[PDB]
Amino acid sequence: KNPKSDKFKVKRFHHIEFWCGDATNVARRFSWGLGMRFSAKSDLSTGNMVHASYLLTSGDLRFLFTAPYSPSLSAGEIKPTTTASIPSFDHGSCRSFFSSHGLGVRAVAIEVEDAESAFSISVANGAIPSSPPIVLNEAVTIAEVKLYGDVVLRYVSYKAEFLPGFERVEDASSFPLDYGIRRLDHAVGNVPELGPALTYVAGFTGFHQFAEFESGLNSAVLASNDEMVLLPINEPVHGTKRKSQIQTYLEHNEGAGLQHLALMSEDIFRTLREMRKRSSIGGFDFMPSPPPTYYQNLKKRVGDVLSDDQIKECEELGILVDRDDQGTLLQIFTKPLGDRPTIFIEIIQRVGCMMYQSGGCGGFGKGNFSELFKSIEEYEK
Amino acid sequence: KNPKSDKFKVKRFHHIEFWCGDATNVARRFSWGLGMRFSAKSDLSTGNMVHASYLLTSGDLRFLFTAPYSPSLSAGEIKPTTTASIPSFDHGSCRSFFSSHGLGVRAVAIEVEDAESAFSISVANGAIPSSPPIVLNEAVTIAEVKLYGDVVLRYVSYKAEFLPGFERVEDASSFPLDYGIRRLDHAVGNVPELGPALTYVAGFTGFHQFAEFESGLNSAVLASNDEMVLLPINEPVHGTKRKSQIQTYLEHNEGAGLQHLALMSEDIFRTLREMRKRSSIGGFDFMPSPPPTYYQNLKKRVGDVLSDDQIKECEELGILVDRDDQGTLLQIFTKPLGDRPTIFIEIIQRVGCMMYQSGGCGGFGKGNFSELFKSIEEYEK
Ligand SMILES: Cc1c(C(=O)C2=C(O)CCCC2=O)ccc2c1n(Cc1ccccc1)c(=O)n2C
Ligand SMILES: Cc1c(C(=O)C2=C(O)CCCC2=O)ccc2c1n(Cc1ccccc1)c(=O)n2C
Ligand SMILES: [Co+2]
Ligand SMILES: [Co+2]
Repeated sequence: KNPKSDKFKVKRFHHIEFWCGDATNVARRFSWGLGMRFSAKSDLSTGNMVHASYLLTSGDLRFLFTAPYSPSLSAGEIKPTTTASIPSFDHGSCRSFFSSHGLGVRAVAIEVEDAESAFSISVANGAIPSSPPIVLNEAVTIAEVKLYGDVVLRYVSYKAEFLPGFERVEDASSFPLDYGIRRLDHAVGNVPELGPALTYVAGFTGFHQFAEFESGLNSAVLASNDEMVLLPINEPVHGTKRKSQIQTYLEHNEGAGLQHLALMSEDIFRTLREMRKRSSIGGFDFMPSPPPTYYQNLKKRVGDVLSDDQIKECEELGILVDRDDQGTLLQIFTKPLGDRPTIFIEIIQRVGCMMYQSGGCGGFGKGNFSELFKSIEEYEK
Repeated sequence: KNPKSDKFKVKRFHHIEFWCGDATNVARRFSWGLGMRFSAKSDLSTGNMVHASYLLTSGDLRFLFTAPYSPSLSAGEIKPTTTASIPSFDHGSCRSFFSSHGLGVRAVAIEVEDAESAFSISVANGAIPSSPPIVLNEAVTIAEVKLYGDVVLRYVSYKAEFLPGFERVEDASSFPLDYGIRRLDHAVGNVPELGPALTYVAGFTGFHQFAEFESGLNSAVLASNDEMVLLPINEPVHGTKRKSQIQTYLEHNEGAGLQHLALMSEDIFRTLREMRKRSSIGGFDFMPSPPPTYYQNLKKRVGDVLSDDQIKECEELGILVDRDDQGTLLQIFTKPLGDRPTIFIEIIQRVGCMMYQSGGCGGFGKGNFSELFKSIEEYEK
């Protein structure tokens, strides 16, 4: 059931911002590992004496990488006179974030009709404000509120290229990499207690629980009116035999934060061949593949949807497959993006629920827990 | 003239350590951009609850990338009980370094016969101690003293694979990249005043001035007995028309520190083709090429040494060429390795001074200042 109860008009995911110590090296690593192009920059070369920010793009997916310069470069400035292109940036806030969490997402940004309004209603409805609405070059409006831990939900709205004060990147320096990733599908939070986190976020957004159908976690998914903005949240399950990975996240991250980004590919086979090609030459590693007993049970579950040639292709690439009642999903998970066992990336492709494709089509793969356990026990014997 | 006056026996450059906020992303970027292989690791997977350290290797070149984990992982440990593989590491020291300087070299490490002795004599001879000598697993000894700014000279000696507590890297995860780089040739410091820096370092090492033959800098080179360890130092020249890059380093780095690493290639043409191939797909950019007026004057200067086919090859790759009285050098410079206009890398190849090749053969390219000015003025007209 979809109550369509957003308290303000929410369009789509707009970008994801990583807070870094060196934005250049993370950016060039993500670019190659994921096949994202260098699109825009705000840095010393553009008159930004405060922070270096580099934007990567694939399809509609926007990854922003930001690090602080020495505060001494802008010691003479004040907020009215700043050269920061993102006015919410704070040197001390950024340094404390990276040193507390390591590499991680600072902002999940969603486009909205009216950012100042979305901020006002949000804060009226329980949101802890993080950065008040600011109007950039009479063109774009930006506002921030707390989401969980040190992660903010960022509202951006346009009266009528990324943000003012960014420059488009030198096409000689900008190589058109592309491995098929097109857009952000969901962004997932880890918290110590799911109940109060859900109440708070649903409280100020109007987002509703997105319905779906003894290991790991309890989770629930918050969704906008058209279920195109999707913000799941996990909490750990204590007491089990095997330690909760959610609980391992919270230990190494020093508390709650963004756990994974799910990136939709238009061709999850091309994407996964291209990323796997580069795993050991600067790219990303993937979680261990499931045992062929898995793929030996996929015919009896999705053989309707995928040909035996296409299941074998899942087998070589290590792709996992789950099924809702309206659609099917193909998914795989990278190893953690940095030093700590915290944030990782998910690649997904959704098949079904054509009307455009409705959001969440197929769910989020919580069935793959049961099938992997079954598979593992099958393969053992 | 070579007084051969080292106060302790110095062998060769052993490794260079970068202090990072995320060692994984810097490491994977350097690996691809430079063609260095993943050799050893010390991290959570090896029982190191303190820091993540990843070693890249090309030839005899060792690049170590280290970042701190959350201090809460080792809150219960004490120095006697630490799980750090590098006992000199300090969480607070590392965080303060990265936040003061951004990405940069923390340690220039040289092998020596006796590390405890090298430390004792050094400190007896004016060296500010930084980490006392420590004996790792009865096998290796490690000691540190201050070099300049927050950079330390690290002594390592072996009684008889990198360091104890590192593991050799999974050969599946370890791809044999190689673009021809073989060893570290020199490591160069920027300081505000060259005189006191030279007096101090030469003071406790016994290193001697290495002789050579209105823009930029004043520099001088300290060298070991066999001139295989080479530690030049720059200071800025104020008052010029155009700002000193040395002075720009000191502003953005928040003081003195390591300015560039010169890496010897056995084939500077293969190396530069392979790095240039990857400049815009995650690798390194290079300083702007000199104008062809440069290469139109190289026949009259090194035509003895390089064929007209080989000068044209310099022309496509942007290689610079200088000449001492004993040998010739080919050199080029990358753009800064990270966000700040601070550290960069130099690729070099030396031709001449065969006896093995003596160190510094050809010098360090200070003649290319004059020739570039001449060239620029030539091309203008
Ligand atoms: C991350 C993930 C998902 C996933 O994305 C997902 C959502 O999007 C929202 C709803 C709930 C959910 O589970 C699905 C299946 C998975 C999986 N992981 C990695 C893993 C498991 C446990 C704790 C930390 C990390 C795994 O092994 N399987 C088999
Ligand atoms: C770094 C460098 C060197 C070089 O390596 C070198 C040493 O190894 C030790 C002795 C002195 C020395 O100069 C040679 C020529 C260069 C050069 N640079 C970049 C640059 C210039 C000015 C201030 C910052 C950076 C440039 O443009 N030319 C033409
Ligand atoms: Co997911
Ligand atoms: Co040099």
